[PDB]
Amino acid sequence: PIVQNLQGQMVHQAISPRTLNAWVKVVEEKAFSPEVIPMFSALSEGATPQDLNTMLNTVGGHQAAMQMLKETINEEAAEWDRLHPVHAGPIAPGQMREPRGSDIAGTTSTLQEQIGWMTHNPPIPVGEIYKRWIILGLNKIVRMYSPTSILDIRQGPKEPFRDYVDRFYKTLRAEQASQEVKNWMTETLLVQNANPDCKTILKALGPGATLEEMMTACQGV
Amino acid sequence: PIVQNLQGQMVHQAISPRTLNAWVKVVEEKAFSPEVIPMFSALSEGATPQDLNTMLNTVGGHQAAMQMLKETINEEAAEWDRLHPVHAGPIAPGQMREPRGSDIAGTTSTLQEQIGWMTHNPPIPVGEIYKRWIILGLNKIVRMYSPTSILDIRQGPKEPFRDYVDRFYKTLRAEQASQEVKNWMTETLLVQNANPDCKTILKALGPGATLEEMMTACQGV
Amino acid sequence: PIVQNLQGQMVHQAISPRTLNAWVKVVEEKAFSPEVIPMFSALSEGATPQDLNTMLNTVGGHQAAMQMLKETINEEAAEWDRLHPVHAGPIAPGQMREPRGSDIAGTTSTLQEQIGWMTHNPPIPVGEIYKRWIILGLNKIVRMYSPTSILDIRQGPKEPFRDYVDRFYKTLRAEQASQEVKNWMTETLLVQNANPDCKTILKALGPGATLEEMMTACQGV
Amino acid sequence: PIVQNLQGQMVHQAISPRTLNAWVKVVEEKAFSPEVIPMFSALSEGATPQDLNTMLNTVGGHQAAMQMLKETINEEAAEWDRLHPVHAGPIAPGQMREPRGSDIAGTTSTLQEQIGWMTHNPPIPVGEIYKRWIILGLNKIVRMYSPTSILDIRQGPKEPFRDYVDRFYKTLRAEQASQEVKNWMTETLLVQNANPDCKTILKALGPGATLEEMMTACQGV
Amino acid sequence: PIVQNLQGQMVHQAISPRTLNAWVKVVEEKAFSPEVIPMFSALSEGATPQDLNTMLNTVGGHQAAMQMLKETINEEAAEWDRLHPVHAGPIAPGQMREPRGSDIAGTTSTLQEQIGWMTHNPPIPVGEIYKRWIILGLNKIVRMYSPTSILDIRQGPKEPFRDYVDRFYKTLRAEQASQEVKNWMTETLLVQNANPDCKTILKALGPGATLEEMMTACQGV
Amino acid sequence: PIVQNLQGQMVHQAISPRTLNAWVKVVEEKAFSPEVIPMFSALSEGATPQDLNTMLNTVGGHQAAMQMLKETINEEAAEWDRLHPVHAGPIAPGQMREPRGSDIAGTTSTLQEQIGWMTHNPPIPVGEIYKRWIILGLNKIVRMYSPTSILDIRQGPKEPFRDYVDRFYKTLRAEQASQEVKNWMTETLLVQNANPDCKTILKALGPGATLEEMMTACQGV
Ligand SMILES: CSc1nnc([C@H](Cc2cc(F)cc(F)c2)NC(=O)Cc2c[nH]c3ccc(O)cc23)n1-c1ccc(C(C)(C)C)cc1
Ligand SMILES: CSc1nnc([C@H](Cc2cc(F)cc(F)c2)NC(=O)Cc2c[nH]c3ccc(O)cc23)n1-c1ccc(C(C)(C)C)cc1
Ligand SMILES: CSc1nnc([C@H](Cc2cc(F)cc(F)c2)NC(=O)Cc2c[nH]c3ccc(O)cc23)n1-c1ccc(C(C)(C)C)cc1
Ligand SMILES: CSc1nnc([C@H](Cc2cc(F)cc(F)c2)NC(=O)Cc2c[nH]c3ccc(O)cc23)n1-c1ccc(C(C)(C)C)cc1
Ligand SMILES: CSc1nnc([C@H](Cc2cc(F)cc(F)c2)NC(=O)Cc2c[nH]c3ccc(O)cc23)n1-c1ccc(C(C)(C)C)cc1
Ligand SMILES: CSc1nnc([C@H](Cc2cc(F)cc(F)c2)NC(=O)Cc2c[nH]c3ccc(O)cc23)n1-c1ccc(C(C)(C)C)cc1
Ligand SMILES: [Cl-]
Ligand SMILES: [Cl-]
Ligand SMILES: [Cl-]
Ligand SMILES: [Cl-]
Ligand SMILES: [Cl-]
Ligand SMILES: [Cl-]
Ligand SMILES: [Cl-]
Ligand SMILES: [Cl-]
Ligand SMILES: [Cl-]
Ligand SMILES: [Cl-]
Ligand SMILES: [Cl-]
Ligand SMILES: [Cl-]
Ligand SMILES: [Cl-]
Ligand SMILES: [Cl-]
Ligand SMILES: [Cl-]
Ligand SMILES: [Cl-]
Ligand SMILES: [Cl-]
Ligand SMILES: [Cl-]
Ligand SMILES: [Cl-]
Ligand SMILES: [Cl-]
Ligand SMILES: [Cl-]
Ligand SMILES: [Cl-]
Ligand SMILES: [Cl-]
Ligand SMILES: [Cl-]
Repeated sequence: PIVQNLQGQMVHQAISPRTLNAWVKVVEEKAFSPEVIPMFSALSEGATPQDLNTMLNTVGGHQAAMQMLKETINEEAAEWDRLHPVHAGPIAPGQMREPRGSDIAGTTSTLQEQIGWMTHNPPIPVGEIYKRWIILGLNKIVRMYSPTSILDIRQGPKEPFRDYVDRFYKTLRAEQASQEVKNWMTETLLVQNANPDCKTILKALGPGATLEEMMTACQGV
Repeated sequence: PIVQNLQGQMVHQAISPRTLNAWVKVVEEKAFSPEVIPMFSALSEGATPQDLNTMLNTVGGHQAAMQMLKETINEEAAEWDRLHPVHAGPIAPGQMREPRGSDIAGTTSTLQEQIGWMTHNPPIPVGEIYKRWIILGLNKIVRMYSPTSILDIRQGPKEPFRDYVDRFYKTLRAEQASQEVKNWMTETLLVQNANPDCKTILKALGPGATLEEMMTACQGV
Repeated sequence: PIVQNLQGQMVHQAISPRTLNAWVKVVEEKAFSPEVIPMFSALSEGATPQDLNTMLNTVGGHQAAMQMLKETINEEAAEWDRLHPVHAGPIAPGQMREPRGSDIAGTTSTLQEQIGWMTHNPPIPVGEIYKRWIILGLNKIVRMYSPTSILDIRQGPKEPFRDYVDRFYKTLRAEQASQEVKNWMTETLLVQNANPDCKTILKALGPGATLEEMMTACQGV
Repeated sequence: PIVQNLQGQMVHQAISPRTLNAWVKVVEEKAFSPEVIPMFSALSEGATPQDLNTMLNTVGGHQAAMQMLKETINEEAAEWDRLHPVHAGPIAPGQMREPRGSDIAGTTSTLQEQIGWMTHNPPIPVGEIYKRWIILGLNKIVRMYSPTSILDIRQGPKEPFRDYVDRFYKTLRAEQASQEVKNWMTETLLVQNANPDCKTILKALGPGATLEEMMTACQGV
Repeated sequence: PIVQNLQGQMVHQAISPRTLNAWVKVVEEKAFSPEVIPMFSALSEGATPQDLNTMLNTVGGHQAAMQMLKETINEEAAEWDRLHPVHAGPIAPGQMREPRGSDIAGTTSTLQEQIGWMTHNPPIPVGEIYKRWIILGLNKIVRMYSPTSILDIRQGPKEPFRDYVDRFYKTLRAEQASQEVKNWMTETLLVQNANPDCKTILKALGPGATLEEMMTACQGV
Repeated sequence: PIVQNLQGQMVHQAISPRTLNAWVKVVEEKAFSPEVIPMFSALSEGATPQDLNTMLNTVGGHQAAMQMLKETINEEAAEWDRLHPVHAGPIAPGQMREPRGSDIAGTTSTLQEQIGWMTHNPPIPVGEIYKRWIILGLNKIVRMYSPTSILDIRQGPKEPFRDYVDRFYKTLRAEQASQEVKNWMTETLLVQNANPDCKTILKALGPGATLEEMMTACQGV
């Protein structure tokens, strides 16, 4: 990775042994849970395309998800090549070539070119672009591996409201929907799918009720 | 995070693999105990909005508390926008735009803007403001998840005074009350709820008795 | 914490994740044994009031001792305010205000003020002053939680002298007494409370006998 | 290893105790699984020939693979000596001798010569060349130790498609074939070896079907 | 501790959390085995009197040995005060006072004075002097806690020579004797106390036989 | 140890707590296996004589091997003193004395002299010389502790060839023989000691057969 600074210039170091270990462990332990994506994002802070490819390569098993992840990278690289068509001509000294999708993914570029792209007067953040493409594929994998729908989340007749809200928002996290759709699920299904004893109490609170007030109201079931 | 210095300028680094691991572990182990908040505060020392969002994202489960935490952030961001109304105009070179609540929470701002806000001649500590908002929501979660009241804390007939004082102050820690209210509980309920054998001894000591003297007096029950 | 240097200027960093973890672990494992105090002192080397408060806040349970610790801090802060009466007047540029007990304890001061006090031409070591006050309270907690007296330490009829000396000096460590009192216990009770077979041998050695010579003499009981 | 920088010059450090430990552990745990190679590549980032030889030497057992690895290094060193024939003459001051295959492998060169080769105005990356030769031998070891063929990977009659795709791409990873051959296996054998119930559904999707769409289609077997 | 450098000046840091932990663990695990002393010496590399006192304070139990260790420190400090008599006079600016035994042990000196003594044009290594005194006391503790003599080490009738030599040199390590005495034990007792079958073979080899040749000769008992 | 650099000057630090721990652990776990020597070499990278002596001192038990190791050091130091006879005369300012074998082993030299020898215009690498002497003694210990000969390594009648080659090269690693002798064992005993079914197949392949081709040929026994 490359760690930035305020006065002077940055440095290029290797992915620390404990970063590699933590990434392998979280995949063995949690596989494709929604919280694995932020763990990957934080373990790959300041990573170059080579550093990001190194992380995905350390995954044993989960090969159907790794292949789906490559197909997503292909789509984002082919979209980049359509928006950014490279120009024919010899590259002048001082300046550097503009990157293609295969250079962002690390396939047709060198580590020196990646470092040179990320470290420039006008910076070319190829490490952040490739990471965005990977996280896109990882969110698809998470949504594909979720075995439930937010529509099936109903409160049990004797289940505490706090346990139902915990299962509600975990299920919503893995839903393939824009924020506006999720707000409609948040403001409609939570009360609509609560048990009859809770549902009546929540419906009396009205439209301005916070989650805190709703949880306080359904304490005695 | 950004680690400050005395002579020169600061540096911007990533959240270390062991900081991420310790935060995930303390949530699995202790969930919403009052001592988890200082652990979060110390693990997020010098954090930017992105670094703070990264920490909350690594939480698996506890989704009702995470949603309550978002609603608290919304309230503090809407209060910030009322106190600090942004001005219409093109931002001049050298200077930078004044932050909105959505920039402090990391939603409508970039990492570069967050670093630029925290590192300035007149500093804009967006990392500390967002952290204050998070700790506010975390204290509400702790108070909401406490299953007891300081009023129900009575000393057992054969329970050593030291064990009753340990249960008294743990229960008080999670109480939703200002310091003045807590001092009234400290100076009234401790002696009032002690067992008859202890209560008489503590009442003889009077008003100037320290906790140390009270604990020394109730040694032989 | 703030790590000092020889040529140049110091830096202000956060309490490392392993320092926080080691402190929580030693409290779960050993609670208020005399050796916990030096562990705290070494884990809080170069700490500011905020860093010291962070450490005490991470303690789960042991709330009677934490309250006793606050009352000790109150006494030392009120003694500081009596010895160091602050003066009324606007603080001049360049110079900084003189600290009160509530600034040393971190309650009515900011991290920037604490850093500014510890880093100055004439230094104001508020971090070391608060740490001294905490260690005072911790020694009171250790003495309060010791369940034995040095007077009750007698050697068993078949107990090896080495085991009796180990129990003697551990018990003396938690005694509330000045060094001069402890030397009188060291030079009087050790031989006086040894078993009759050992006591006679030690009494023949005389007044100039070292602990090494005493331990060598009582090898064969 | 040697960690590069942007402004100034690099430094030469030792292989950290945890890098050595992680490498020994991954060999005891996973032996010659395809994901061990990227772990080696990341643990040997910026390594000199001596640092790379140190890593292979720490392997206990797996001696048939270590001997096969030496024979591969011999072939790559003899190919280097054919492409790069050294010239007879005394080496001038300032300049340095051009490396032979035995200098790249660390046998007939010193650590100072390796550091001098990697750190130069026109750099001679002997550390990266030797690492390429090692990874070549490691890929041969992985292919030699794979106990299955991509041709034998058929879907079970009651086996979920996701489990069959996981076993398909793991088996393909260890296949000794160029990327073009692997694409023919990817576009031909996956559907051809699926169970009759899945095979019919996949064949209806056609030629433009992604892995994501194929996995979505075979959800209900 | 204080870590030295070549170009510039040194820095003063705290005893790392893992150094404190490793020291506590080796005492719980091995107590006063001869190999604990080098572990202490390496964990206290570059330590000041305060850092050395911090390490001994973290020892739980072993209080008879800790008291014996204080008495040894007293003897070395009183010997220092006899060899180095301090002079009466006000200390001039720039220069610093010459240390007493109580300043070397950290009792009547401050951390700043210890740093100032170790960092000077003519250096006063108080950290190394106190460490020498501690290691002296630790070697006495090791010799006092050894439960065997080199004279009692005889080879078993069916015991392999290698096992007898291992028990011989471990027992010699804890012997209270100068190097010349130990060489006489090495050149006399090893062969003299070997079993009759080995003793005859070793006696035929003569006076110039190495340990390697002796071990090779007694392979078949 | 002393970590070298490119622009400027090196630094002298202590052996890290985890380096000391890893060295003690590998000796408890593997004792004198051939792979322990490279672990020692990598854990002692950039070590001074004092740092190397510190490592050997941390070994509990294995005292016959530690004594054999001292006798080897004695031989290499007496050979150094024969090749490098020191000259009588007062050492001039600026220059430093030429080292004897007892200075290289750390017995008659100080840490400052060792640092001064390794850091010089014409460098005197006493740390590397002593390390070479130690590794010589360690290889003798490994050869002395090997309980088998390469001549006794025969393939089982039902044992897979891969398992026989693994046992062949592990046994050869601990053989006391020059590289030319080992090549004769590699090119003669491997095929000569294979089982009759394998031996015939390997003999048909001829003289140019690689280990990879030999292992591929004996797959079906
Ligand atoms: C020098 S560029 C680089 N270096 N390494 C990698 C990727 C890293 C990787 C990516 C991924 F999406 C999932 C992974 F599991 C691994 N490794 C791999 O393909 C190795 C691999 C993992 N399983 C397999 C199953 C079958 C197989 O035959 C190979 C593999 N790339 C890289 C290669 C191709 C691409 C495109 C997607 C653009 C075609 C991108 C990067
Ligand atoms: C680029 S800004 C950013 N990046 N990440 C985050 C927060 C981080 C987070 C915050 C929190 F209070 C609790 C969390 F668990 C996580 N992540 C999330 O929402 C992800 C998430 C966690 N569970 C869920 C259940 C349902 C769901 O659909 C999503 C989630 N934000 C962020 C987003 C919104 C907000 C407002 C509160 C202002 C609306 C603030 C920050
Ligand atoms: C921004 S200053 C600061 N920040 N944090 C702290 C202390 C840190 C702390 C101190 C202590 F002696 C024992 C502790 F366990 C914790 N935290 C606390 O009180 C939190 C706490 C721990 N259990 C409780 C049980 C009941 C309760 O209602 C609260 C708590 N202070 C701080 C507060 C007051 C004081 C005085 C003693 C001067 C009144 C000093 C510091
Ligand atoms: C100062 S150069 C250096 N330093 N160390 C090494 C290699 C490192 C190593 C390489 C490898 F491919 C596999 C290994 F297991 C180890 N160590 C070794 O041979 C030691 C070793 C491991 N098992 C053995 C079984 C039998 C035996 O008699 C010895 C060994 N070389 C090195 C030596 C030779 C070569 C050529 C391949 C060019 C002939 C290259 C490097
Ligand atoms: C600011 S100087 C300093 N700071 N801490 C220490 C020593 C550190 C220590 C030394 C030792 F030899 C053995 C130890 F276990 C601890 N701590 C202690 O005495 C605490 C201690 C450990 N068990 C005890 C049993 C009884 C008791 O009443 C106290 C204790 N000194 C220090 C004190 C005295 C001396 C002389 C030997 C010169 C009199 C030297 C240093
Ligand atoms: C300030 S020089 C230094 N500092 N420490 C050491 C060695 C380090 C050591 C070396 C070794 F080969 C094996 C070891 F186990 C330890 N320690 C030791 O002898 C301690 C030791 C380990 N077991 C023993 C059994 C009996 C005994 O009476 C002592 C010991 N030397 C050192 C001493 C002598 C020599 C010569 C070989 C030249 C005579 C070299 C260094
Ligand atoms: Cl690791
Ligand atoms: Cl509930
Ligand atoms: Cl979407
Ligand atoms: Cl609730
Ligand atoms: Cl970790
Ligand atoms: Cl009590
Ligand atoms: Cl409040
Ligand atoms: Cl009590
Ligand atoms: Cl940790
Ligand atoms: Cl005894
Ligand atoms: Cl006292
Ligand atoms: Cl004893
Ligand atoms: Cl390690
Ligand atoms: Cl499936
Ligand atoms: Cl190929
Ligand atoms: Cl699926
Ligand atoms: Cl630790
Ligand atoms: Cl033997
Ligand atoms: Cl002696
Ligand atoms: Cl032997
Ligand atoms: Cl450690
Ligand atoms: Cl085989
Ligand atoms: Cl040889
Ligand atoms: Cl094979």
